[PDB]
Amino acid sequence: AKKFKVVTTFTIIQDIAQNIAGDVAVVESITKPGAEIHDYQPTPRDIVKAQSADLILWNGMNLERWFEKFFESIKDVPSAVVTAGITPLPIREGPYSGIANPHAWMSPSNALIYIENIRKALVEHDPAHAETYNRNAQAYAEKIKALDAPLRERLSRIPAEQRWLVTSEGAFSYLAKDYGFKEVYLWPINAEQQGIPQQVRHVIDIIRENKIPVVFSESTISDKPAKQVSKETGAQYGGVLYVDSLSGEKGPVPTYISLINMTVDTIAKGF
Ligand SMILES: [Mn+2]
Repeated sequence: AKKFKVVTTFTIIQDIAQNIAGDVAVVESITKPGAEIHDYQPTPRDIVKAQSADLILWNGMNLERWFEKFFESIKDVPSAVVTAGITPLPIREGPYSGIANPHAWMSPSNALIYIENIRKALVEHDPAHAETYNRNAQAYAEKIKALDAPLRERLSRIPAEQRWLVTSEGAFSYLAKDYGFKEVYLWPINAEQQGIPQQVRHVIDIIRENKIPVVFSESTISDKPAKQVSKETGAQYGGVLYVDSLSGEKGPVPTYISLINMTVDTIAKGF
């Protein structure tokens, strides 16, 4: 009858978890493709959705500023933080300085740890399907491991000194560390905040000093500040990167694997 039901806070976890669950459990996301996840405002239908689940997955590292208050309205549903065991990179400036940068999934090696935490959660709370979860997790982990070589090859045309990654949110720190990029951003983490117009001038100084050819925005936030930066520098606007959300199932970024590939592909294109 009713399959084991998993509810996640946002879409990236949904797709990783669904790959481990296979045909044996149904995984749904509270947030919709394209929606901003950091300061999402849960509605009454989200409570019913989360309350209907057998297990709730969230990122932690205070990604979902809304989750803990929301979860107080949910009774008798176990939850698991899928970043357990990941060493955080701290936010480097702004009013959230020193807090964990929550975007750990942009490192494919960190995704192996996401996968293991989700597998553990599913095996524990749905032990009747532990064998399917264990098989699916190991197969999906191998798919993630197979990304490292093509990803580095795709970025290999860009010499080390020119590997500057200029984005809107500083959401790519884990990806940048993995593939040897230095990061510049217009704001360190999505939030309601001051300091963005002045950071735009500092970034402009950095674009000129280092001859950076391309700046990017992201799929859940406005492209306007990055487009402005491109106008008042030489650098071209390299388009939209994906980090905080997948696209819809027929859009360009329907899976976690496609999010990593398309973000790296768009970066490489921009150079
Ligand atoms: Mn973000």
